[PDB]
Amino acid sequence: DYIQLLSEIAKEQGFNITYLDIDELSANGQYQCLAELSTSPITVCHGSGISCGNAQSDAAHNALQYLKII
Amino acid sequence: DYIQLLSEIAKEQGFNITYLDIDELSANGQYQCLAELSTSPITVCHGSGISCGNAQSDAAHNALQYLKII
Repeated sequence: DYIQLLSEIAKEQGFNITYLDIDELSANGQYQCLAELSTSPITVCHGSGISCGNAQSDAAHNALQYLKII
Repeated sequence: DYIQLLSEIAKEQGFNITYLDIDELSANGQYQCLAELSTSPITVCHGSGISCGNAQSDAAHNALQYLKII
């Protein structure tokens, strides 16, 4: 998965990623995921969670894609 | 009107958010929006939608969600 790609780079660069599902109201299922970058400034990326683990992939893909564009 | 609601609460607390939507990409795939806090410490929020307007709604809605999780 995309998370595996970031994790490999994280250990080499000494980075840390915090993935969390739903803000707090998981009972109603928001169908979204949120990731927070601990090493760099606090940045929050949103996941879609349209599939089994699409949310995690969308957040990692968005970060990697964003870095490429800049 | 998620954006309109955010505008009212933001002014009530004196908080402001600078939205920067990338003109790149096309409606074919999905739009993207970057939310950066200027009065608040530097944090960039990634949002997305299927058509021009949906991404703005998710990006704006995520701001309220980040308060619940943090």
